[PDB]
Amino acid sequence: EPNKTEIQTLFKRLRAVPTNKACFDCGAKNPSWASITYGVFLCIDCSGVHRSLGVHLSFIRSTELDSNWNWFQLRCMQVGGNANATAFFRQHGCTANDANTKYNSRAAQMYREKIRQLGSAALA
Ligand SMILES: [Zn+2]
Repeated sequence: EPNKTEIQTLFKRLRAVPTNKACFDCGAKNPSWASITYGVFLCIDCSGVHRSLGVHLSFIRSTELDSNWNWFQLRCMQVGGNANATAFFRQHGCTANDANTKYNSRAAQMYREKIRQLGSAALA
């Protein structure tokens, strides 16, 4: 299972990507929360909004405070990222800002499948 240095080293790389420096939902700076489901970075407020969606629509974990990351979850973050998600969503007909509408979209459904596949494929 990944250790602290492995987790921290990886998120330093990922959060250094400029497109990962703005919350996926609201654009707020320096998002430190993740929805593993979509491989996206969220600000603390939006992390709370995602909690109301429920774990089957969005699985939330801190990239800073929480060290319960497994390799699959880390790889979802790596194969994902905010740029990839933003492109996929618009390209599959979803530019809704409202979280309930956005995460029940056909695009969100297709994307969580894509993330699982790519994340799985990313494992050694
Ligand atoms: Zn936000």
